[PDB]
Amino acid sequence: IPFIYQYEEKENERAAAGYGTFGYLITRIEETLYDQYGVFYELYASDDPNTEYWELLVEDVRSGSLEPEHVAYIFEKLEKKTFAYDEDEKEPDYTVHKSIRNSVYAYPEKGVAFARIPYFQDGSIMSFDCLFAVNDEKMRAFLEGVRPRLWEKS
Amino acid sequence: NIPFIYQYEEKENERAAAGYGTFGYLITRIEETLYDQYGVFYELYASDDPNTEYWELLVEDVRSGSLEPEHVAYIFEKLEKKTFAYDEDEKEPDYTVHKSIRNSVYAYPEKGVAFARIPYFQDGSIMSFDCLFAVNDEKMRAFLEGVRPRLWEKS
Amino acid sequence: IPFIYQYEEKENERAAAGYGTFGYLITRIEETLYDQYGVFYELYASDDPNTEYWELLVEDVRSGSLEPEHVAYIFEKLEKKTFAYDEDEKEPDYTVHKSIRNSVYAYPEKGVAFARIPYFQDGSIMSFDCLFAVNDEKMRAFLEGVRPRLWEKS
Amino acid sequence: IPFIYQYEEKENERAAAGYGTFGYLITRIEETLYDQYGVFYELYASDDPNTEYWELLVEDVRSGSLEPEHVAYIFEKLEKKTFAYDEDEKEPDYTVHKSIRNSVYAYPEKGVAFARIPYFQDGSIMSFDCLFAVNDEKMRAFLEGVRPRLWEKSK
Amino acid sequence: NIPFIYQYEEKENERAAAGYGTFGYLITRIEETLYDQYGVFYELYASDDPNTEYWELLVEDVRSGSLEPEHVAYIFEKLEKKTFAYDEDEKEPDYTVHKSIRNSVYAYPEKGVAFARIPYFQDGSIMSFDCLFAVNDEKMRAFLEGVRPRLWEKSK
Amino acid sequence: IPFIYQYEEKENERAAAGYGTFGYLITRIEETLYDQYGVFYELYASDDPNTEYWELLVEDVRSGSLEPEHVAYIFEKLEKKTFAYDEDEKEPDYTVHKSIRNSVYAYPEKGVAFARIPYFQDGSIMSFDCLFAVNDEKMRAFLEGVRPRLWEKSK
Amino acid sequence: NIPFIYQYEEKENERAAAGYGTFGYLITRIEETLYDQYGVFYELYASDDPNTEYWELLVEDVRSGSLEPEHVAYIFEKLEKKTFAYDEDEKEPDYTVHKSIRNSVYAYPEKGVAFARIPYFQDGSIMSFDCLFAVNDEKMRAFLEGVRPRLWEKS
Amino acid sequence: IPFIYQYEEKENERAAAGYGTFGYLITRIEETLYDQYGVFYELYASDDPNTEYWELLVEDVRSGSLEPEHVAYIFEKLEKKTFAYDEDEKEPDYTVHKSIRNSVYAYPEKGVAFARIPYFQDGSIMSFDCLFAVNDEKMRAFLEGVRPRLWEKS
Amino acid sequence: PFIYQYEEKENERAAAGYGTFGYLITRIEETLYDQYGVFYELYASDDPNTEYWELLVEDVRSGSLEPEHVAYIFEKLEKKTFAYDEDEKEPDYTVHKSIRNSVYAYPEKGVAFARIPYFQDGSIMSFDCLFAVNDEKMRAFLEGVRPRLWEKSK
Amino acid sequence: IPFIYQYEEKENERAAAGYGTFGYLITRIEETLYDQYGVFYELYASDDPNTEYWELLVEDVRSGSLEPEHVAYIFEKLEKKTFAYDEDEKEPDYTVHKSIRNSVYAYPEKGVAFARIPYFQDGSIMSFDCLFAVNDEKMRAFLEGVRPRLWEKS
Amino acid sequence: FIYQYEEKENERAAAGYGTFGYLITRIEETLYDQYGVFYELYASDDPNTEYWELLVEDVRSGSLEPEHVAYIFEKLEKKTFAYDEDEKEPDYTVHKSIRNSVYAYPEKGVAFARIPYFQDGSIMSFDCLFAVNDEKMRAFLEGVRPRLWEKSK
Amino acid sequence: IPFIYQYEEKENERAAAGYGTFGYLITRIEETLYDQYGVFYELYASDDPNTEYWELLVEDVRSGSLEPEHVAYIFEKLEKKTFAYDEDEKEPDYTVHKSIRNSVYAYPEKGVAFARIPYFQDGSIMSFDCLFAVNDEKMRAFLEGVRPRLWEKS
Repeated sequence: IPFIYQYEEKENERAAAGYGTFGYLITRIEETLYDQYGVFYELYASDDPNTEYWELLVEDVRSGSLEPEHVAYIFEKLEKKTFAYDEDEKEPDYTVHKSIRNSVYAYPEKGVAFARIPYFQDGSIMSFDCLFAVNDEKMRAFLEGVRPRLWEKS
Repeated sequence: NIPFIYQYEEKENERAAAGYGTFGYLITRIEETLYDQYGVFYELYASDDPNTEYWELLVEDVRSGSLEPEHVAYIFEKLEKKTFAYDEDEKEPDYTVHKSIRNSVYAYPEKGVAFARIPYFQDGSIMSFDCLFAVNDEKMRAFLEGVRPRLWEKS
Repeated sequence: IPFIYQYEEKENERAAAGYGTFGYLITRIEETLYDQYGVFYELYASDDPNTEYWELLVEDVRSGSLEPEHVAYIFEKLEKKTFAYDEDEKEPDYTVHKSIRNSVYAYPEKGVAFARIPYFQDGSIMSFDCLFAVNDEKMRAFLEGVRPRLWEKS
Repeated sequence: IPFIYQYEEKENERAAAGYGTFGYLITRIEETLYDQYGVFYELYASDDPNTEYWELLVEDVRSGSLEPEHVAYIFEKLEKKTFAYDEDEKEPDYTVHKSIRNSVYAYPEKGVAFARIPYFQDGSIMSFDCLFAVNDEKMRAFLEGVRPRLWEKSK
Repeated sequence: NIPFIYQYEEKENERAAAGYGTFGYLITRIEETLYDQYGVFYELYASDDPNTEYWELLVEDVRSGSLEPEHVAYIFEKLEKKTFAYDEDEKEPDYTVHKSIRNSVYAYPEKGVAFARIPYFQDGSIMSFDCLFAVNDEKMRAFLEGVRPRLWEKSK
Repeated sequence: IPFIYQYEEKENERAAAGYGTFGYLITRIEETLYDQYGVFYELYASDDPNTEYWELLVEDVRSGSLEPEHVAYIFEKLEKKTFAYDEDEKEPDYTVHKSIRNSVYAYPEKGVAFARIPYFQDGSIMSFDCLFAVNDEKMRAFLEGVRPRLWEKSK
Repeated sequence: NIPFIYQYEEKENERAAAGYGTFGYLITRIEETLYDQYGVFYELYASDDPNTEYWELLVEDVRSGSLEPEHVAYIFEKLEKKTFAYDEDEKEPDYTVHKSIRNSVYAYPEKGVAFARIPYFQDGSIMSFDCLFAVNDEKMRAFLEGVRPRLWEKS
Repeated sequence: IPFIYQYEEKENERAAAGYGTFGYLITRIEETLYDQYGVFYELYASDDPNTEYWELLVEDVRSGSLEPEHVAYIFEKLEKKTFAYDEDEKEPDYTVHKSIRNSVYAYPEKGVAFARIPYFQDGSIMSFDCLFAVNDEKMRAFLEGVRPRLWEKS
Repeated sequence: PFIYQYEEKENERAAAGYGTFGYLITRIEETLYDQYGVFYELYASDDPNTEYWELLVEDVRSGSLEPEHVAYIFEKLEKKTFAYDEDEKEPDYTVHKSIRNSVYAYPEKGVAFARIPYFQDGSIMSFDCLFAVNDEKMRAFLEGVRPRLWEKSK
Repeated sequence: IPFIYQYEEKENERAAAGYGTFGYLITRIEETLYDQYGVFYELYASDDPNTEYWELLVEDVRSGSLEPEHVAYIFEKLEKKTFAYDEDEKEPDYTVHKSIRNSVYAYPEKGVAFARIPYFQDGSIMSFDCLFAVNDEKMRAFLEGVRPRLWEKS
Repeated sequence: FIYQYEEKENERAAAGYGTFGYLITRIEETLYDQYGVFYELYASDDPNTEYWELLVEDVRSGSLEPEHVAYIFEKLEKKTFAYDEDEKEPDYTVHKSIRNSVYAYPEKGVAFARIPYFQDGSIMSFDCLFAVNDEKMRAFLEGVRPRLWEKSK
Repeated sequence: IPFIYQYEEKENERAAAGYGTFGYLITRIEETLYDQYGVFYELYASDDPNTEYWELLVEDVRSGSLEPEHVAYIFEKLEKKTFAYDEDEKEPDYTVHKSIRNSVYAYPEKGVAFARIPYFQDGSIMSFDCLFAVNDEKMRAFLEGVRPRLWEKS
């Protein structure tokens, strides 16, 4: 019945750790997706653990494919463009494309969107891999369509 | 009278427990919300649950549209609200889309138990506390006793 | 002769980190023990690495023994009760008892008190194992009794 | 559907952690190059994992080349010169050149700029390798020239 | 005349060195208090002593009730003021309950040496700066000379 | 074309972590070296990975040589003296000298100043190995003289 | 016709695989022993079973004196013929002496299956193969189906 | 001019380690494939570190596909059939299939043969992954056809 | 048919280590019969349990007449030993009979112990074997371990 | 002064282990190159730890280059062909080329020969990297042209 | 019983015990012939280090205390040195080899032998300890720690 | 009092494994050194854990220094020459010299000989670093001069 801890918290201490940044960014990404397309997008994965559709996004931006449509940049002074030169790679590639990290990339055809949101920690720049969809059935179309898109490339 | 080197009297602002502000806010609000929906008082039985089996079963039931799981509420407004089962690691393919487990307050009402995967940002990466709630101890004991046969049912 | 560093101390910046939380809890534990048991309890192990008599406490709370007495809860909105179910157990235990973490237990006859103080750091919630006692010889009697109690119960 | 969390995000609490310094530094780098070269460079790499063209940069500055031009120093009281003494190296090179870390170097004809931004983390001093460029074709030519320049260096 | 990217002149509050404020407040008062007990000015000779032998011998002496290690003070009030030496893993335990090594200032007044295992909190757990004090260099060396003589004398 | 994050960052957010102490300390170490030696000194390594000439310093202070000279102590209440005992070594060294950490040591003839700045990561007492010099040829002459000095120590 | 460096030609002994002789002798003799006891042909299906569930079912059945499993024979003469279930770690001290699992062949003649945990010497400590047998796969499929219902009643 | 070690050794210690076992098995598999299909086969991969086309053979024999054909069993007293029950997967997969290990399987029209040869070492029984083919032309098509079926199956 | 068609000679049928193990176990059983008149049999071949093995070394160290020293396994290996553990602050100078390379027996309890030395790796390790007259003598002995552990503790 | 070990090591026991096989293969390889190139080749690396000139060889055979010439196969029943497929690699390659393992290759103008001698250890199949050269100048010339060759493909 | 192969007497041989038995028998035989008393094994691979260090230092300091009895292997090292590159203060004393040698403290009734063996090629050493009677062994172990204290002074 | 082990070893069974080849190599190296320098060399380090003077041997051989003199080669078909190429080192040496491994060298004035005997174990070529000398005083002088040489070269 008695409680050792009787400290009265200030309301600011009830704030979550970092949810303000994530919230403002998610709100503005959804808002801008609507600004361009007029649709109500929604978050579906916070730190996406799946790589196949993300490597597919990378390939589609590199090849200058039609519908992988850059929407906006997350942070202004982080990288706006990037290259694909890996010194380890046996045969180098020199494609200079727009940045995957720090950019919002929407497939409006498949009603889906992707985000690679930077954040600073441990003396390095790290990436939140977020996934967006205006409605469930379109997301369900994209996830179904991932393996077909691979089969054509294969 | 033996003396003390550290003669500074620490302040009340400096007695604040690290992390308990947000955790207490969220647990109290989950308690209040569960009371508003199911007119009963739930209380914490686990803070971060090392066990996974019944947690797995909650996910499996929400995936298979099972009746007993019920989605009480969402924890964070701008965080995830749905999720998918697609695991590229697994050879077997499933593409089912359901509501989220993380950021979701759930309740088995007949069984008298409640589940929550409270998200939190630590070192950037998103992690979750698996919190388990119950009304009375007999309800929780019945749930734990029935969890292990449900595995037989699935298998 | 001279010194390179020449910055004053407001003494606001002279305060130790973590002692404020530890001091409030330790003092309120000692106070709460006085209100219930009118005698003075003192810290003897801040983070007791000895797991044997802590194991014995948990089994006594499982068994329903009246020897351990639940004096108070440490945090209001942390676990007030727990269970002994673990997947890995070949023979499962379903006993639901009061929590060990977030609780203070005092053996009144032996003059010894246990406090498993929760703390949120990094990955999860973790627990300080603090051990209190009224006088030195009661502590000695408890420790010598530990190992007999260990092999009597088995 | 209501939400469990209801706290009000403040405008000071909406800030990103550590971006204000990285952005400030990057902005001041881009402002410095324009005040000296009349053209707009942009960030094409933040923390650069690639090493080969960075080692060609340090080789150029060590070798008294005029190809990289020192533009500015990032921090005033950090290292402003350096040397190349490794005890494990059997034959020591004692060359004293200008700093690579804490310095911004530029290849004006190639259109590519280099920056090694220092920072303090868990004690030790580390560095972000930043890479700048006027335009994409400037970058593609630089990347295409890295391995050829290495072939000449080995010849 | 080379430009500088970083142009931010800091207020005085943020040139502060983290941790030195607590350490300095502690060291000053340890030296101050060690004057009132033994009337001698004291000085730091090891800030985080990495050697273990003579610190281990301090525990044996306090465990034995030896008259020479004398308890100057406790560092933090609400931390441990006593401790014990039971080891579950040790095949034959020792149940001695003495005064806490951590959180205490102990001084060998004749040898002109003082020991301080200062507590501090890092990553949750409680950790201890082992700080070594002395009055002058010749006494310190004399004590340092005495470690191995004092070490195997006890074995007898 | 547009930007998602649009916080009007306040000027305080432009500060860099750890620089305030480094800038103040490096500036004052420089000021001190001019006052007692009449020459301007500058940083050549902020955290020196090298160990050989740093080890030579401690033997010069341990042997009371003219070669080093104790300019000042960096922190008031940290070690102003130290000792060289190591339990693991069979043959002991009981020499008590002055502190390497918390001290500024200058070779006034060679124009090279050493500083081992202590810092608290809160976790422990760690040290930055800074190296100062007046000019590049004085530095080059020191780096070359290290190994002949080491060969003389061998005899 | 191109050359080959290895013109050496193998003794017929070197054709022999390492370890198969002992494993084959045992499998042959275990089969023959199952053939003489139950008059039917029993054959191998698992050579080192990675599945623990139906093997720990076997242990408890033997421990509980259950009539369901029968003990066909012993692998080795001077190895263990009996055993106990005492685990110092367990707070529940079990003092039951039953026939050994290792060095023993067990069989459920009802279900048309046979169990053999064959002991082998390697690197000092004794280790064991867990080999599974069955008359025909039609019999085995029912047993594999039957594992989960039996594991259920214990739950 | 001189040499320290002057020991003369004839053909008897010129033996390589383990090749005698590998040679006898490889020679007989090739010969047995010749008697069944009339076409000389040859080894192209010894211990195939790749996994995905070997999963195909696993699924084919289990799924009762007539793509594989059982050429022979390698060892007489090792397993001739196996099963797929595993604790991790909630799916029981009680399917009783012919053994992948200890069996030589060949896709005769595709000209590619498989063999998971077994060996006893480290106590545990382990398996080589030898891959046989007749001509380099068919082999190239097989590798290029392996990536389709992974995307086709899903 | 079967790829492998080499017929084993009988020498290849043998098992590594069992020949020595069987010889030693047989002769231990023979030696115990010809001293105590009762047939002993193996109940554990490499006992992982340690509680009653520790009690045996102390009974031998205490000069206790409870355990009876029956035989030595290897002629020229150790026949005496000491417990000097430099790690401990208390050096023990007690010279007791060797646990390793010896066969002990509790005739009343009907249980025997053997620490059989084997030369493998570099160092010398040991098999710890348990023997017993019958099942009930074993069960009674096994249950007496926890009582005797309580006495030595107090 | 005496000697404890009075056993004169027996003649059969004096030979070393592995040199008989290694000596056979090197002697046969050297002889093989003498007929094929009319010059004496000699060993310069017995277990070559270097990777750069070995990774260039496999690319040379892969590319169909005319510089490297196949001399002989080491073991008859091991691989005589292989493929460069790595399912891990994002850049797929399905080339079927001659085997580097089990083969002796030579750069006859450059005066350097390579041999990847296969051996069986602890189950898996492994390789000895052996390098031959006609004279030191040839070796110094090959070594000085390795790194320029590496930057040529990029 | 499943396994019915009857092992030959040669098959019953225990690996390693032949060499260990030969070496132990010869060491004890030499000890008897030189000092007239029967020595016997008290440690076969002594995990302890202190008194072994005492032997090494007694030979390094050329004390007349330990007597060199024998060399175990003819072609292995008969001499050795104490240079350790990692030790800052280097001792260049060249003493006789501890490994490959049998040394005895004849009054103290104790013998030491560091027998070399080759495993994975690399040469390692079995430390073996011998004594005439248990009481002499007790006395030696008793004096071990005071010997360290004396070296400390 | 009894002994369980009742098998009497034969003389072949007494063999210390490895001492035969090691003894042949040491005896032959000693004899060759006697024949070349008319003096008697003797082993002073069996498996030298020290690296400094061996690195100095490598330096002197690389620079053709007159002080080390090649005495013999250990194995006939092993490498007689070697190179000093390391990809890991940014600036590389291409020098081709006589092999340190498989060779016996000797500093004839210092009275100290070096040998690096190769051996084949578990699929790897490894090296016993053996040190030889005529008298202890010359060995002492060499060890004393080690560090001087070390910073003489630098």
